[PDB]
Amino acid sequence: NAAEIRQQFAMTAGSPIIVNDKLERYAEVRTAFTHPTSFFKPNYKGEVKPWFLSAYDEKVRQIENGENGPKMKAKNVGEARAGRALEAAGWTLDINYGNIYPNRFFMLWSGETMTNTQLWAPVGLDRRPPDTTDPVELTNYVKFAARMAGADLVGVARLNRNWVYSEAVTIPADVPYEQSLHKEIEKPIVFKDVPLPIETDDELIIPNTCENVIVAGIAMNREMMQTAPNSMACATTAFCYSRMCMFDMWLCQFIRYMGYYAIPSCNGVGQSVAFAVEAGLGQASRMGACITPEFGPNVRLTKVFTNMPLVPDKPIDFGVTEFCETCKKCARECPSKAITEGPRTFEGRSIHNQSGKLQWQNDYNKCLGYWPESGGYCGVCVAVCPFTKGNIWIHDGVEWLIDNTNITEVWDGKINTYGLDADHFRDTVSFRKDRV
Amino acid sequence: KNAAEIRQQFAMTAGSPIIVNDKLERYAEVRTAFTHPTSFFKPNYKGEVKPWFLSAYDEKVRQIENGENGPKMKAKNVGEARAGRALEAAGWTLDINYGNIYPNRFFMLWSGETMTNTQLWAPVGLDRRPPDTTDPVELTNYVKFAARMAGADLVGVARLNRNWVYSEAVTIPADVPYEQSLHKEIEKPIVFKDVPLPIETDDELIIPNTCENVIVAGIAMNREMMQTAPNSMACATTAFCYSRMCMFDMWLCQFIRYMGYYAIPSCNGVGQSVAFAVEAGLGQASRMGACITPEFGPNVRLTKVFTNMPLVPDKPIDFGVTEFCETCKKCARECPSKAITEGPRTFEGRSIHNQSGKLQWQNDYNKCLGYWPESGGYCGVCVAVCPFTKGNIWIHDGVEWLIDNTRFLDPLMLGMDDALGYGAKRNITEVWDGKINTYGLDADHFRDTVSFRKDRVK
Ligand code: SF4
Ligand code: SF4
Ligand code: SF4
Ligand code: SF4
Repeated sequence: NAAEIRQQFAMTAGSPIIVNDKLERYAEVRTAFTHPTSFFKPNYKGEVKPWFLSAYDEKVRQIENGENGPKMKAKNVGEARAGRALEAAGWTLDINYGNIYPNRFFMLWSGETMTNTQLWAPVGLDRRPPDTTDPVELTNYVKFAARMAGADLVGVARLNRNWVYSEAVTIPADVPYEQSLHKEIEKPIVFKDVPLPIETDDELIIPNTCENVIVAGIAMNREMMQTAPNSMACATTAFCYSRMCMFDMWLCQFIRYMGYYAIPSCNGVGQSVAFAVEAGLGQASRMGACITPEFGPNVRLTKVFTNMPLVPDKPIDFGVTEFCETCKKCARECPSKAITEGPRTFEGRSIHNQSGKLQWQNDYNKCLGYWPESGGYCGVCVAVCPFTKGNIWIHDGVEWLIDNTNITEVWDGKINTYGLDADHFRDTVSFRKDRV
Repeated sequence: KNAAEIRQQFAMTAGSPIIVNDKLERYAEVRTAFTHPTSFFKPNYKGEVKPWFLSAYDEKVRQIENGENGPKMKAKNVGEARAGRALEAAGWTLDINYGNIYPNRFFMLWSGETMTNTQLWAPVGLDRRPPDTTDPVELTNYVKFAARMAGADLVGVARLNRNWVYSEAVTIPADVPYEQSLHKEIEKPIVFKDVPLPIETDDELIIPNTCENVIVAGIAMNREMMQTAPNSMACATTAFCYSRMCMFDMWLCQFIRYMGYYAIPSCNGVGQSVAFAVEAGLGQASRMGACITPEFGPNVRLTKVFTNMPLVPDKPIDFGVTEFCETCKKCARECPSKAITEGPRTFEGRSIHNQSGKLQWQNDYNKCLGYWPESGGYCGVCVAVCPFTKGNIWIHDGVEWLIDNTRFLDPLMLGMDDALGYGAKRNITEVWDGKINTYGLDADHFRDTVSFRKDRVK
């Protein structure tokens, strides 16, 4: 069982991320998705375009010649398009691959204008002062709410401001969706003595009272992900981004209706993996993702920031670091050779990494480069990780221990609600005991 | 227990199992208790006549200030009472005015053209590309797979029966913004014409004659929370599943469109969900009026998508519900408003809220809605006490599967269930402190809804 596993590998209170003096907050524009030097990539006819447009070309090409991925032939043209139809559908509740613009579209920093809030205004739940201030009872309430909202994993940590972007990528408040990509701007994220989260024309302002972050893990489908870098892997990625959006909205509304404020984020606002590691969901790995006991790295992350008093969870150490030191599988299988085979350092490999923190240093410009080549979001590194396999935790009597030992059949094979697997769904059952 | 085995075993021959007569006409959505003049208004606890959801609101606030989780049922404290109502209100985030019934508005868009997702993906042109698949058998496997991805616990296909489609829908005019929606609801006919795509005009909502099929989805509610009916945690699992309903429809409509066909979302709108669910083989109609399923009983919500995509209809199911309801009267006896009849099925509606012309148990739904502002929720006691909800019902004698009527008949088993139900209403704290899992699903029964190709299409 998983509950015993997490208590068994609990650490003493603190932050597991080692930093030095050179650490500064990271500007979101530096990511490979947004940075000028990485944002444009050639398509297969050599034309230089935004990476996802170049990726769209490869998708249309593959469909036309009956492929499910880079020279992976499909059963027929029918199958090939059905995979991309599912992929595209999955993104229904996500803006521009990630929902990163703060206080725009689904990611509103206040609930006041939402249709839900207006409907319930007579009850006045979002104006009534909180009836609970006890962090223990609130931690239980909000974690129960989080599971209702579709989190497979959830944890709580104090907000480490090092991981919050210095400046967010966003769009001007009067720019309609259709013009968004053309008019992306940078906007500073600052902390001040104010009662509520507020956006000026100059700044995104988070109250100094914003003590806590709630991190959620949203499980991807194992069988679909292991078809990486082909289209079914893109499809499970896509559906979970929409599940991410649902989670943030659901949870923010709960937190507001309890009498607090809440800031959603999805892929924006801050660095997810760092928050997740500090909140005890898992450990950082060679590939760069947060690896969890339940799903390995085959899980998506999202985060909510709030002033609601809560109990920080303890970080976890179940041997990921030492195992990644020996295992080189993701690095060896990476089609673009983006993942380092060397040790951890404090020095960023390029503009895309945040310097001043001990991590494995990877070339994310090389990773992005492969996506127009394969016409997707790859995910081979996730697919091949031993932790992603599902039947790897064994009990030797005393302790719990880690035993350190096709698209058509996916469409024709096992599936269940939201792509969850009933063979392992017991691992994420929760009682109050494991909530606080 | 094998759910696939069971559904296989109780499969019928093709043909709508809802039996009707000559006086059956299509039904005006405004006739429901939620909307109609005669039932729409209810007195709050101070005598004041208000719209029912506003009277309910009043009872909610009263319960919070008094530390109550339900009517005359005390919470642990004021904080717990508020938390239950916060969870309820939050759950509704992706739903418009309790049901998303206005067709072609907000989330229920009949075309995908204006959606941010469709615009982002426009260069791939999946919505403009004609289908690469026309074979109904493969399309059935593809769409049920996506439906499961989209959050359905149950999915079935039926040919569309227009008898169950609302003659006129309750909606708002297009130029009206949400903030005024409640104060500007109109009626608007739904017609079937020879047109290529589903379109709305100033006067009509038009569904193409090519619209051949309806896909029906079952969305499972939480057992523990429903057992607290009529208190707040039962409201919460209801609320949350409505948002799940909404996102199912959007996900699935987009998939169908990107496959080269059109799709019409509905949630609680457009047509009668229970009728489609029965014809699509999700379950059987019951005394209380719900569709009862082998996996969840009536503790499940329904939504539906209408589409021209070629599909293999499912066989209807008969696993004995009718015969069981004919002798069991538990919901009728436990219903706080006496809305549910203890009588036999007729073709005659008891009031304007019923559709005359089809054989069913006739209940008085104005009575039902009447209890909602009293308890300050959406009740659901009928669903909570139905033995089909108890999930310990299936048994294999030796040759075949069957329902264990020990649960419907044995006084000891009934005496227990009444005791556990009595405690459940008063044990909200224990729900908060107790078992939960993703989307409120339960891992002990989650295998019941595993699916392979052989059980999606035949
Ligand atoms: S996503 Fe693909 S290209 Fe990027 S690091 Fe992983 S394996 Fe390499
Ligand atoms: S594949 Fe091996 S080295 Fe890479 S992240 Fe997984 S365990 Fe670590
Ligand atoms: S409680 Fe009894 S009569 Fe009512 S729906 Fe359930 S089985 Fe039928
Ligand atoms: S919801 Fe409550 S009042 Fe309405 S029919 Fe069911 S038991 Fe009776």
